Amino acid sequence: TMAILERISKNSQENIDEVFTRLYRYLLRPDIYYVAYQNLYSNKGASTKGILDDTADGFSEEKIKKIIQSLKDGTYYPQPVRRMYIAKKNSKKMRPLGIPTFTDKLIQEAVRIILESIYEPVFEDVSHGFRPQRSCHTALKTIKREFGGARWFVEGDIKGCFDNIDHVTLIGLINLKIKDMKMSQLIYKFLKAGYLENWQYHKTYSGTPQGGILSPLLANIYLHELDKFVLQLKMKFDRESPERITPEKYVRYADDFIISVKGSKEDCQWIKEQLKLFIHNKLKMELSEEKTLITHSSQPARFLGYDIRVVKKRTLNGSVELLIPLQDKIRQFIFDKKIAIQKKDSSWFPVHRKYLIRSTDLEIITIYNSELRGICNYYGLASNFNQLNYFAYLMEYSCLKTIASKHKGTLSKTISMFKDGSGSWGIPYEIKQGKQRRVLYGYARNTLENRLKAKCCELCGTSDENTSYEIHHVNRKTLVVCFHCH
RNA sequence: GUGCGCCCAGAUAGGGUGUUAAGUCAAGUAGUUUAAGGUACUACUCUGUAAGAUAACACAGAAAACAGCCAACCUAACCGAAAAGCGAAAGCUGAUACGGGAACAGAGCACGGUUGGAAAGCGAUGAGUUACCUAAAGACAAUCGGGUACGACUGAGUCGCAAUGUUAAUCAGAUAUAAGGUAUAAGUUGUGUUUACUGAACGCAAGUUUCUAAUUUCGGUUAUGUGUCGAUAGAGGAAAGUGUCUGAAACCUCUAGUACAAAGAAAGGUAAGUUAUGGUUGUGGACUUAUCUGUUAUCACCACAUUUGUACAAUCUGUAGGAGAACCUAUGGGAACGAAACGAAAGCGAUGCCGAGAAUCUGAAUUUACCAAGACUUAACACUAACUGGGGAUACCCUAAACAAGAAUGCCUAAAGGAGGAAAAAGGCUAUAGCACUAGAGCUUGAAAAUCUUGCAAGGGUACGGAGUACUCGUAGUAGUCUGAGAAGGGUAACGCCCUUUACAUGGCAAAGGGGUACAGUUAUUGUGUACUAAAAUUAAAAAUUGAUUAGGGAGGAAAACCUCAAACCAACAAUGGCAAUUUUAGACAAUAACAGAGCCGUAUACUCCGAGAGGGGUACGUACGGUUCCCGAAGAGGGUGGUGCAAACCAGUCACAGUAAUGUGAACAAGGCGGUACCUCCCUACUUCAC
RNA sequence: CACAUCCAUAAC
Repeated sequence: TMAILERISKNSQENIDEVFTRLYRYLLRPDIYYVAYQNLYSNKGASTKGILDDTADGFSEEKIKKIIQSLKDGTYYPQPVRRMYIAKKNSKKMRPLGIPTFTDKLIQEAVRIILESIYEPVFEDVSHGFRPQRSCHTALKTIKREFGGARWFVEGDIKGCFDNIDHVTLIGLINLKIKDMKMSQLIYKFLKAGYLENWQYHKTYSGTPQGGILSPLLANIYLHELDKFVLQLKMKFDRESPERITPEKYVRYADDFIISVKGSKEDCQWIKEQLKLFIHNKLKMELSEEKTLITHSSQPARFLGYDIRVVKKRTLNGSVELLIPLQDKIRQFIFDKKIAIQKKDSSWFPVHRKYLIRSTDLEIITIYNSELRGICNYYGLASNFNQLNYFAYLMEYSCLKTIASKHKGTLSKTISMFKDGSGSWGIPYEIKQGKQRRVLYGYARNTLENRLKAKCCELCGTSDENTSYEIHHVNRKTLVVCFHCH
């Protein structure tokens, strides 16, 4: 099993208490050891962790490596590292994985002790964010609507954790709170096994086939720990700056950073000097365009997707700070898949998209319901409500045009209703496509309901056509409903 | 596998286009010239003149024959099923009855013939089931108070617009390579639109098209619409403009929806460009310009919707730059300062092609000036088609014929007489238990009527959609001095293409589909070279050595500062070194199996639509020929064959008993034959759809 | 500042 790590972080040769911290962690310290015995030990399965859903398959424990685990094995486990990066549809945050390997999943149970030992009470919010919660999007809508009296903002340029890696600092920082000063040598012997293969002398990391889920877990600890020594200058900087204008905050992410409470430009000279010496000494990487060239102030630039306001667009400002969606994130992902075409002439129009005749009938609508449902997790709160209504005009006609193009105009008619709507009535008689008219968290979720909500099953949020349902049963005995996901 | 769809001949079986000799009908009604001609002229009737109701009077216009859109209706063509025939069935063929009936594509084979004057759509909505404010601060009283075009919805009534295309002429010439719009392409991949390419045939070549565009209330606000906040214009402003009650001198509706001046400044319709645009043509509906005659008199009064010009400031309006949200320079509301989409695309230019009101003018013209195909019929000539008429190879399925190969007979008395004396297996003729195999059994019978595999003879259906070459069968006869050129070739063009010369006969297209034998080129399975040479980066980078350098243990359990038990090893920051791989610099390789079609340019030759023309977009890349990159298709369901389980049933001594034999029989998933089901697939084939 | 959304028929 994994009983070797349990006898390392508990003792730690505290005398002289090591770990982090050592002034406000005494009663809440043994609470982690109680969980690391019946939960992440684990059973051990069989039923533990796996790539398929969550529950793994059956093994001989597990199957033979866990039998002889205290005697290293393997030594030193090569496993090459190849270039791999997964791009998401929203929020430019590279979350790569790795080559699926049964040995890779055995390390996930060992790194959880490191994460739980820092998450309380030091590390806050797993995967970016600032305030500690239980999700990922709960710290991107409430924190931005708090402070912000001196307006302005700071964007980002390069990354600073994935590209230029100091290698030694990445390992030389975690051992300061886990590795013991005396009798400690079975920790960092398996972290240097991920030697990258790209005709260059480097090691860790650029993949990572050695650890798919292990990469996002260690990337947040290396970036948050280095900011602890920086707090001595940011807390002493917001003295006369917030009280200069009134009367009439440093949120971190994955690759970019923002700086709130500024003013004036004479005080911003220390931003490109105090923060530059910390990166050149620790991270050892030259900054790009001085980082990040203050535009001062309001300008439709590109930054993640939440343009902090300090047609289409709509300039809305006042006393508090809100969020306005910019137009740079909607002019890239659309043209790469040929969803809408600008000019041409007129303005915005769908068609078709590609291809004309493909798949069947249920597989076409599922693609549109899989790309529009995830927008609520990101663009679920925005002051520019009129912009979300214009974007729905390019999706209500694009999903239906692909269906009518499969049957062309040499067959019969189609059966549909009104999805505006409620509904569901109105049976139009058409052959081709078209006939007539086919704050807090918050209210932006209703925008997705006006598109395709239920026609007319009402079960989860998707809807198809009356000429594509499969006759089946539930197990008001039966009802002609859809059957694809459940 | 989009009905037919290939190649080579022709000219009403059934039909179309173009060029002529001719005939017939029509011009609202007369006259003149004149003619079975014709919108010119004169008189007259009627209609349009609402570019703002109507009258008087000048211009544009009056029919008919066709093409073509549609509704209601006979039957032949096509089909799931008739009937009647055929090796009695693998399948084909409709003089009929019952059924969609311009057949679902008419755009290259017409369906035809009457009546009727109208249908789908796009704007206006008649009837029903039914949703929200109320001019006043709110609620209630369904008090038709006020309704019910902001309608949702069931389902369609009644009016405009698809409901006319064509309907030709008083002459000629000049500004005529005029003012500027179709050609001169597809497709693949480099990507900051950089000039990237093969067997590009076209270049030069940089930033183009286009929108945020009008400010003393399109102020804070979309391509549309509704509602309410602030600056001001405050008449109403708790006994409500139906009925009643209860709180603030402050918030709702409405109103100065530009300070103003000058010329159009209202409902429709017609004739040309943009709008409907995603990859294109085109039939419909909304906005600009222009048009929808002169003149007299009751008829023009009016708050608006816009353009141009002028003045000023705010709503914190753009770029560079600057700056305490309540600001600060230049510029003046994109003054090329940003951004997105565009990947030899926009502009420009050479060459080539085309000629509309005959822009603008010179001679006009003259018995009121002089024009010969709009439509139908008939005759003749040139030319063409997926139509008609000839022609039937390579692979499968099924059946007939006591043709044949792979097998001929069961007992008793005891080799012979005898089952020619008695009867039962085996075969065959019915019903039927049963999934099949096997029949129980009367009779026939003790070699007979199709048990199977397969050959010969013969027949039906289908492969009658282009992939790079070289060919074997049906073949140089049915179109043979051709439309792919015969021999040599002149020039140009990528191959085609054009011109000239020319053998009177197996010179040439040697008429298509579909296979096989070798080989570029791709997908998939398996297999294979794994220093043929030097060098660079090195993947394995784990090991020994390169260090006299910092901190290091190897089973488990338990609070923080630790407490109990059993009892030297090793790592990193890195270097060198041969060994096996790849890339760069330099002198991956086989076998086997299958092969598909979205286009584009141009010659020759057939239809439809748009435009006055160059042409483009479709019709199987339109059907051939030639060139040519891009690009290696799928699902479902039968007829065969092969591999591999479970369950159930029957029949012979397959096992046992009685018995002359056949049979009976507890007992066959201790299975001999055989089949259903489950069932991953191989192979073959338009079996039926989809990708065009 | 807030809520609801408008373009068909036909030919591959």
